[PDB]
Amino acid sequence: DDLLGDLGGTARAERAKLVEWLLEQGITPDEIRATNPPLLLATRHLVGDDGTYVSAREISENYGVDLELLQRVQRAVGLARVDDPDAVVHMRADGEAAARAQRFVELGLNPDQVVLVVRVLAEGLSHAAEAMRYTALEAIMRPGATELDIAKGSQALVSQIVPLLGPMIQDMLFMQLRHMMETEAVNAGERAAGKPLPGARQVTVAFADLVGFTQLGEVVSAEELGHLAGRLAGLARDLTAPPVWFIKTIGDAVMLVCPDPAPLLDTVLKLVEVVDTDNNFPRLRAGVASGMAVSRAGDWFGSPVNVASRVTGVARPGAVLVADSVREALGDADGFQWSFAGPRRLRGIRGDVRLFRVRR
Amino acid sequence: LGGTARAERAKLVEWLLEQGITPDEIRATNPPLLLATRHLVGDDGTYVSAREISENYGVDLELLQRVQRAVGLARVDDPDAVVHMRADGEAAARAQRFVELGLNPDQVVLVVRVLAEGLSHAAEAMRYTALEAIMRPGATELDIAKGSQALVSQIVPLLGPMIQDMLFMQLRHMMETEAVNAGERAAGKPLPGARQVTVAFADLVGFTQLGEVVSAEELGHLAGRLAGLARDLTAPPVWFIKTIGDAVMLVCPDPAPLLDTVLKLVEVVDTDNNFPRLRAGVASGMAVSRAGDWFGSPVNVASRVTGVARPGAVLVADSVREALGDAPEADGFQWSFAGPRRLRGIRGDVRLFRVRR
Ligand SMILES: [Ca+2]
Ligand SMILES: [Ca+2]
Ligand SMILES: [Ca+2]
Ligand SMILES: [Ca+2]
Repeated sequence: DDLLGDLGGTARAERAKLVEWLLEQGITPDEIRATNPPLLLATRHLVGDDGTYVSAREISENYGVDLELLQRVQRAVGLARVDDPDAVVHMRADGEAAARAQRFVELGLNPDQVVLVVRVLAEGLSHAAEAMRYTALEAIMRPGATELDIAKGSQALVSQIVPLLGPMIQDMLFMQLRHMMETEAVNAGERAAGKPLPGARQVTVAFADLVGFTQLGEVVSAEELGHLAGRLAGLARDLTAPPVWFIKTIGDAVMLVCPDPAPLLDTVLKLVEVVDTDNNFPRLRAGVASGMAVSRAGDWFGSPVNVASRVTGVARPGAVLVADSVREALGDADGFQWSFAGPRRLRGIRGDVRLFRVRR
Repeated sequence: LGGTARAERAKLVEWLLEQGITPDEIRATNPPLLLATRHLVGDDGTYVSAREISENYGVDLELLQRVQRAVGLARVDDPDAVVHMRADGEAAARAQRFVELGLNPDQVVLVVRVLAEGLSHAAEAMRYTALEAIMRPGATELDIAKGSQALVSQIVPLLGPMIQDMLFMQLRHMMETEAVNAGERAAGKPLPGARQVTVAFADLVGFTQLGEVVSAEELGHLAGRLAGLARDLTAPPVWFIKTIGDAVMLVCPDPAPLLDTVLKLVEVVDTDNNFPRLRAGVASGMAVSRAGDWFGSPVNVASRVTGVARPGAVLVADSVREALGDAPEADGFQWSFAGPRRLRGIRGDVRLFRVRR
């Protein structure tokens, strides 16, 4: 009764039924009063929120971790900055989970490199968390849903989802670690032989990447790039015909590979053009490179992949830049026109790459 | 191979053999420094088609192929072709469980896409960390192989659990945000203990002034630098609340000093050109504090205002202008109408101004 606040009307009646449901599962009046509103009081347990708080000093003492590094991790993960180590502010679970990060430093990694990776993860996970919010809201916030409908629906859904997230995360991480190490193996294997690898094949490789701003100079947001990536893939798939291979969509970019450069430069140019004419998209840029590369599990690795990716990064919006390797590999009668973009030093590569801007 | 770059190989090959690597493996894949590592990251040399995965796991084939495409795996039109690694096929099969729980497939795919992207940037930053640990002065290939083996054996298993911990922290935050939001709706007004604050977010863009893309390693570094600058510049009564990836959050009882701090922060980032430009969004109103952080309407408005702010710009809600009170002692701010009139997830029309010194 005192657990209904200043509420009246539909809202007050909805709250009373929520409190009843909470009280009868064993949540105490004090807990309900301490949590305004108590809508997710039952649901938040499932993600580790027990309504308890901890000081940085207590975490340091109990878990035997460095206090200064703990605070550096706590802040890098996105927790509130607390300058007083004795102040009981942070949620207990947040403090305990930050403590687990010292292990990476005990096993010999620099505290600075650990912190950097945590920052990157935090950025990425903030985008993933937002998509997860929408997904969950669509399922729970049905029309007319009352506070009790929401409390119960969200509790039921979250209880089933939580056991699935751990395994999913590791699986997606591992997928990326495999790709990253396969890229690395092929790198060193190309540089030891100097020349081709076994299985290798002459390919022309292009990445076509959406730029992160509109023509007016606005920022194309992260959730909008998610939706546009799927639209870029549909489009690349429609314009892509043999002998052009549409390999994969990564981020807001598509990867195309071809034995021969002519039909590919052609497909990339067409692709940049229909994006330019569709006002839903920000502009597209593309980088192209030719050479010897090997394929594992349907993907392509090697120098032309490395070069194409870096050349895509330095291309201006609406522009198709190509390494000299691509124009040399063009043989006969073509109708592209070429401007010399100049020699350019690219980040992961050494031998200054000569670039050409390409147009119909 | 003959001499001193050969006794080098001797060391490696003998070790590789003792790591359970077979003679055939040692050449079916040339210079073999990382063979002993594949099994620890889920690669056992097995490969399965989309259809065989569909019936191994009893899942829908079309949805499976869609999730596989969304995560950034090679596109395979033929469902009977054996192309993907098994582990890659199986990870995609987990997606149907979320759908069977009542989640929209379109949105599951979308979650999967955004998470794959976030984790690819994480892996790139991990590549440099690993290369810094392993590649030490005078490193022979055996050194590099043993180094990789220890790293992947001891460190990699801690990564999944660490990323789940990071995600749960943010899911805890989210649930507080959604509770406070529902609380405001039900009451039709701010909640008990609510305080009058001005909130600002300052966000780095994904590109520098010339349109180039910031790498993942560079992103982590710059985010740390922004955190440092915000720390240097934020003094009482302004509070530096947190850094979430590449954005900082400032909160203050009074709008004038917060606004002065935000402007200064954007200015300074605009003098070093290694930084992408900074942009900021500001709102004023009532908010509740939990765990050092702030929750409520002005936090949600300022966040969405930052999202529509242009590079180099501080965009403020009308709420801030009213909070300054058209009798402000401290007001050497220039005001121009700007920005959109609508914001995603925020009820009515909204009035925005660009502020400069
Ligand atoms: Ca309890
Ligand atoms: Ca982009
Ligand atoms: Ca940003
Ligand atoms: Ca951000």
